[PDB]
Amino acid sequence: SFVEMVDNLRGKSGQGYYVEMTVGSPPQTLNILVDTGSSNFAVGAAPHPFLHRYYQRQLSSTYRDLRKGVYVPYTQGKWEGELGTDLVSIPHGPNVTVRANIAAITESDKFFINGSNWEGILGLAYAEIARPDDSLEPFFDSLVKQTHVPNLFSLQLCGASVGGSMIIGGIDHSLYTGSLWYTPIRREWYYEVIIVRVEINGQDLKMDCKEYNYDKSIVDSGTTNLRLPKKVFEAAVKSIKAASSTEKFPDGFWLGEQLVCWQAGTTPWNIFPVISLYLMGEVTNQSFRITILPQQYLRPVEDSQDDCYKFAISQSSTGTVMGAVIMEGFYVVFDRARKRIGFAVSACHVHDEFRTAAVEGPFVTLDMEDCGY
Ligand SMILES: CCCc1cc(CNC[C@@H](O)[C@@H]2C[C@H](C)CCCCCCOCC(=O)N(C)[C@@H](C)C(=O)N2)n[nH]1
Repeated sequence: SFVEMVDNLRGKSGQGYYVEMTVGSPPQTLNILVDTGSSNFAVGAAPHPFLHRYYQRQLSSTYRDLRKGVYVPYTQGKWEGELGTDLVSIPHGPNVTVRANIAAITESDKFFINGSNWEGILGLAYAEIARPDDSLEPFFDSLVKQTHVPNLFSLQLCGASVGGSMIIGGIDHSLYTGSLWYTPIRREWYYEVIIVRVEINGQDLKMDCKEYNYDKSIVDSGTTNLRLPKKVFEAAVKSIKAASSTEKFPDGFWLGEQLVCWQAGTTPWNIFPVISLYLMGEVTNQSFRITILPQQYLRPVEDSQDDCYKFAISQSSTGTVMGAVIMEGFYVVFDRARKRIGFAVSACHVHDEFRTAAVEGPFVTLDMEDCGY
């Protein structure tokens, strides 16, 4: 039944993926960013320079005011607003209508993006990280309780402006090739996973695997970059520098600040390494790996005809984040019902002429529990 939802995501590179929703009676139409790294459903509800439209509570007969305040500070950007409920639908989703919590955003700082074309956010993680506290039932929890939609969804994010699919309630088998590989959701707050091994161009980073998950590892469609803990970031960048030392880059390129540009079609893909992340498997001493190409972590940006890119691996102090750059080209199943996350090569996967992004296993990996922090 899922063909209806295929290709229901749009977006600009670096600006997230959104799906179309309606809120209120009569339905008000809004483009809503899909974020697996937060748990609040919130929409613009007041004029803003960057908003093309917004939720108008006064015009919805089914709007109910909860008369509680709310704010969410993300890793970057934040908003505050008023809690309420209203009827919500997803036109290119399941044919259902749910009464859901909505945060009507009244003030924001570094949240809305100039010309981004979305006006709100759909936090698909668990109640445990919802603001103001875990009693605000997240949207997807409301969907499963009030309807027959099965308790899972999948994300196919495609690279470059960009599009993809969010299959709500199941898995669409025409969206991926090969097998799905599953990793346990370590704890139901973020979508937390355990990275057990890291390789760059086949060479093991040889760190205590706890460093990869310090203090957590999450799968986050609302973050653009692969973000790494300080110690792991340094090892990775030192390794990517040595692999690409045939050319010289400003020390501000490795910090994500400056671009790098090449004459179009002359991007030296072969001098940047592939990165392999090994994730804990479903059986004892078993793992699998995802391999990332430079076409994923060198994110294309707008300028000439030179091809320009920003380095989309950045340093973190709140753990590893497998952002949109990692998820591009994979089909990712958020199997909440079975507390696991599946990866497979997407139908829109990233490959150059000599290397290919992959999802391969099984691997044997010893002492995987020691990798949790
Ligand atoms: C109450 C939860 C608190 C909590 C969750 C997280 C982890 N998950 C973070 C994501 O929810 C947000 C979501 C975004 C703010 C949504 C708007 C921007 C969309 C694309 C822009 O991409 C830039 C980027 O990568 N941003 C901004 C990240 C650093 C970032 O903060 N992303 N930390 N804290």
